[PDB]
Amino acid sequence: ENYARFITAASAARNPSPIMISLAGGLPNPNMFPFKTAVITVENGKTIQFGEEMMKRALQYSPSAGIPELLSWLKQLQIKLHNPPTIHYPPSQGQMDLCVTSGSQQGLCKVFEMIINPGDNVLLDEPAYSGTLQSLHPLGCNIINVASDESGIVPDSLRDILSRWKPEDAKNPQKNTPKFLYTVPNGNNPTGNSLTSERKKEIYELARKYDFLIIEDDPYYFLQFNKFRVPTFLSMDVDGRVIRADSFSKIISSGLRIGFLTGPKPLIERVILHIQVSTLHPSTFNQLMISQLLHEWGEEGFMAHVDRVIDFYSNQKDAILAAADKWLTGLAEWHVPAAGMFLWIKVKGINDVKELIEEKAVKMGVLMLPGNAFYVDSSAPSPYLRASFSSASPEQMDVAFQVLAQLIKESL
Amino acid sequence: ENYARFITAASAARNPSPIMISLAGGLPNPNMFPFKTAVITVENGKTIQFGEEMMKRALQYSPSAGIPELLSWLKQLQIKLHNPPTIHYPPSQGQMDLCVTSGSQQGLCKVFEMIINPGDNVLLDEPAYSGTLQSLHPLGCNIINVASDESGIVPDSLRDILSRWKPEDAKNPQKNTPKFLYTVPNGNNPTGNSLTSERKKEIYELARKYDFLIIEDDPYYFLQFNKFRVPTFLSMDVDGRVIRADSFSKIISSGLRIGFLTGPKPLIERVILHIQVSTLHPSTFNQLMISQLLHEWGEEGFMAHVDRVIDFYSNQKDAILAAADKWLTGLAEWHVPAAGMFLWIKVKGINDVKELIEEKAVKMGVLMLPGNAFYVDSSAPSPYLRASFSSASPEQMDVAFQVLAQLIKESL
Ligand SMILES: Cc1ncc(COP(=O)(O)O)c(CNN2CCN(C3=C(F)CC4=C(O)C(C(=O)[O-])=CN5C4=C3OC[C@@H]5C)CC2)c1O
Ligand SMILES: Cc1ncc(COP(=O)(O)O)c(CNN2CCN(C3=C(F)CC4=C(O)C(C(=O)[O-])=CN5C4=C3OC[C@@H]5C)CC2)c1O
Repeated sequence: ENYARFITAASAARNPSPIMISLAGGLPNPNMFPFKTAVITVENGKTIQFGEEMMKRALQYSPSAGIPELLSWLKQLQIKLHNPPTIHYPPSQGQMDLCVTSGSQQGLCKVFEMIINPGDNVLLDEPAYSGTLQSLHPLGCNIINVASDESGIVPDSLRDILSRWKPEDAKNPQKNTPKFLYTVPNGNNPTGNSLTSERKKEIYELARKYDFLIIEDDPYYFLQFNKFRVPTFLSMDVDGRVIRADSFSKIISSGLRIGFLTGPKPLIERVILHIQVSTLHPSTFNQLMISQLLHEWGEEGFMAHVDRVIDFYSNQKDAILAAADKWLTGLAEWHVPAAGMFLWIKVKGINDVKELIEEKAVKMGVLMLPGNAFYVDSSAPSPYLRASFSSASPEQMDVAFQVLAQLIKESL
Repeated sequence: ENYARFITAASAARNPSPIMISLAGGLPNPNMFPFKTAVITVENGKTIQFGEEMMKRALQYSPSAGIPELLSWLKQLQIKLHNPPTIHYPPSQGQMDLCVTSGSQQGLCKVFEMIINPGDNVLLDEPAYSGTLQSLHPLGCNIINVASDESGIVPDSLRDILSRWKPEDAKNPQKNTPKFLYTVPNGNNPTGNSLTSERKKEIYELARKYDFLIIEDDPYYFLQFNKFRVPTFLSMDVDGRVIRADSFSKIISSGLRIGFLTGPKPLIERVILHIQVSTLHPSTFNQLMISQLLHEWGEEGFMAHVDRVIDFYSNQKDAILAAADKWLTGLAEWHVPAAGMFLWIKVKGINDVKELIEEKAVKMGVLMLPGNAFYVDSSAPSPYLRASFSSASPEQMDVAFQVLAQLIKESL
């Protein structure tokens, strides 16, 4: 717990800038900006108002890690939900820290870039989010698939993958033990599957034994259909080995590009220093919109909002499941998603569905997404389809599945 | 040209993503988003309204390269202002293209990352923007400093540096010829100096002869006090070797994080692929704000706005020079700024200004910035101070230079 062995020479080289009447600053005059006030309504909520001075702040440069009121609020959220062991540690031993990012993707991308040298080994479970595979591809790592099933990563397959390395080689710089394990523990995209609490503990003990980081990409954390959320990897992180990406895109707004990253201070500080020379900071304006909403909501309002969105997505899930039962019984296999917005469907008797969907189905005015995109080798044939239930009506799902069943029959 | 010479292994490896009733999409339902309408007022202009449908768009994911209306408007802007030779070249030659970025610093950071292998040579004039120095340092390039004066880079210094290679070394992959020249041609930060039209021609000829890219970082372009703007490198780009970064930060809003990158289509494509796996897209809400303003203003509003802001900063410039003349003529030297928001002051007495500006000027009442931050070797002593004239009244300035004027007189 220095973290040096985890990171690249470029990342380690990064330095903070060498930076009443102030003539020392580089702020444009915000009085020159054309936008003067703003009012944003909130459904059954307090309107967000930027008066004259607040608008000038919204339209001006702000701190790289995020605005202070949003960072304190998010720190208290993390403490209440996850009580990470790491809040009481010194900085060097991995004290809990946070930064607002321009979506959770930015956080992840910056973390991957911080850590990966050409040839490094990284573990994850395929099928995996494609934006992650596309981020990892040009970095030259070996991606090693860990087996999974309806309950996520199978600790026993991780265990036997890891048995090719020696635990004592972890801190040897000339031995290529894995740098991290990446997973989406709730509502994995594309499969819909979630990790159980017993599996998490087992995986955490492995990460400690072989001494690698866990990158917990958890954008569907607040979209769990049975409304009991099991402990996160961050909540059990006695070692300071977890970096966690949370997203507001699925519950508050995707277009505002605001997410946040939580983890060991030294690693968060590397990410912040990279952000500082790229985007500089997240939109000051969008941070304030969100900070205002959250502060006025408090616990009462936030819980109520997330309950309503969970209730919406589980009605949708019940609908797509009804439609799959009606049309696809005996033609395909699927598990009930625990969270998220996707159903993952294995078509029986066909080796690759990409012919059938990317071509035949679209003539019929319907498309779902073939599973090839979610593998490291997307050229391999895949019998799977991802179907989203975020938007389609009960009626649209029915026709969509009616059409798919037709195609599967004709193809056979 | 083909551009492969100037692109890293990692950047060349980037691929576009893989991925009518459609269940194929990964969009969250925007009806779940809590913000519902927005009203933004514009000084002496049309109030901007986001009604319920428009708000939904503003709060949702959008294209990586930028929203189509902002793109088409920006392209017509560049054509109108710079009429670049490359608009009708085939893609592989440098066909002009453009993408919106999350500030102009994101554009520059991604261009540097796309190009630099450790050990590469890049050319630039010091003192230079601290943010580009901080971005370049971790990439492990050799920064070769090119000499400059009140008219910017001196071509003859550039000619001498380039004499260490033969013109024919450029396409020889075994020779480490420079990848690019970086400069800020108008109101350099910190110096306030600008390039003349005559030097730009001589510099472009050297870039052609030794075949390197020019990166035109031009955030202060619309802030030219000499209310006739000098032709840009982009406007003379017969070879498709220029990448230009423009910013709305000084004229519209720094906190909204909206800038644009213009240059050869194959390089623009490499930058868009990198943004797809990091920020995904610039905030859709902030793009819509800007694009409504710009389309409502048209060209009469837009040039009327810049005229008004030039006039403001021009007055601030006169005020600060009048204050530098009144209290400083003798103790320090300075050039008159051609554009931007900074005055660069050489204090004549001492080797390092950090003595009397940090410990001794903070314990007075004024702040200026030690010139140390703007050199590759920021530890080396600097007699220079950067003073901004964006904000402070004639009043405050008068006192600020009064205080400084005394502080100088005590250490002599
Ligand atoms: C020559 C040159 N080239 C590119 C850019 C980048 O412009 P964008 O289009 O906005 O990406 C610039 C502009 N450089 N500015 C200099 C000023 N700088 C910062 C401030 F003015 C203020 C500031 C704060 O107040 C602050 C805080 O509240 O803690 C933090 N920071 C601030 C600045 O940058 C560092 C951090 C984020 C912004 C960039 C250019 O001149
Ligand atoms: C498992 C997992 N992990 C992290 C993230 C990161 O999300 P953040 O929003 O950064 O917090 C995700 C989310 N993945 N989504 C998948 C879907 N994808 C895009 C769309 F859904 C829709 C979309 C459009 O409609 C669109 C347009 O209208 O032009 C453009 N684009 C769209 C997507 O991305 C590509 C471009 C921007 C975004 C990320 C996750 O699942």
